[PDB]
Amino acid sequence: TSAVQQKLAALEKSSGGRLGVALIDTADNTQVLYRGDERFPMCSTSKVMAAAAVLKQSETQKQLLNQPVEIKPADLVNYNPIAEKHVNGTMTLAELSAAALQYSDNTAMNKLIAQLGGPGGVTAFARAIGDETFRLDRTEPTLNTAIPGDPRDTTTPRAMAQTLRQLTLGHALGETQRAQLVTWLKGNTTGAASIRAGLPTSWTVGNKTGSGDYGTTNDIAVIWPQGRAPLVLVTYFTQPQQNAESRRDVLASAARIIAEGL
Ligand SMILES: O=C(Nc1cccc(-c2nnn[nH]2)c1)c1cc(-n2cccn2)cc(C(F)(F)F)c1
Repeated sequence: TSAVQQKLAALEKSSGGRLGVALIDTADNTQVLYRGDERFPMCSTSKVMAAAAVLKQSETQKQLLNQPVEIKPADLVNYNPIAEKHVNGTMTLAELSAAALQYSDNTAMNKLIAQLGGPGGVTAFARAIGDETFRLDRTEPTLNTAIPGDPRDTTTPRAMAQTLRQLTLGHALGETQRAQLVTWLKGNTTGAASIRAGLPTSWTVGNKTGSGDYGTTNDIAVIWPQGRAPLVLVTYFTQPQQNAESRRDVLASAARIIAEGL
């Protein structure tokens, strides 16, 4: 009868899907895990790894984030809220990074993938920082197919929580780059209804959402409570029916339950 872990199990049961959670409380350096070693489709939470990888490149190419990149009609895919505003024009890698992270723009993600030499270049960065679980296999939008059992484009909650920590609290990146990632995450505009909706209003949050087929609804966050050691929280959720609707409420409830236990 584990404290937080039951409640999470009951939430899962109530939802009819599969929930995965990983919290890293950087006070104790304690951890709470629910299906923490199971694989989940990452969907757009993978945008953090791709942006982080371009930042890592920027450390030796100190002019890279300002490099103009052409946005061409053929580049546009299924959800391009920022990039469609610059078709037949250019956007910089900093603007593409913010577009990908703060509006979840898929054409922006693909430009980050291209800059890293394909999906294998995103996976490469993950390995370079000790993440042996993350794998990116496809570009946008097919990486969101979220097919049950499919290992493509998956990670585990434990692995992603550990990596989000190193990227945002640790030193997988250069301080200038880490601070830049933190700033990007904090001004994310998506996921008001996800993790953020389940946390005390007083806490500062940087997060990245994802969604896909099979009602896949994901959120990953680093959380600064006031007067307290920051937290890192991963909440992944996916459902048995291809036609399933999003359940952002499940992610808020998981977060609320985690925040109770603290
Ligand atoms: O591309 C997609 N979704 C997307 C695009 C941009 C941002 C976000 C996002 N950001 N934050 N939360 N969601 C999500 C997407 C979605 C679906 N799908 C089918 C049913 C429900 N969904 C399928 C596919 C695929 F068939 F090609 F695989 C792609």
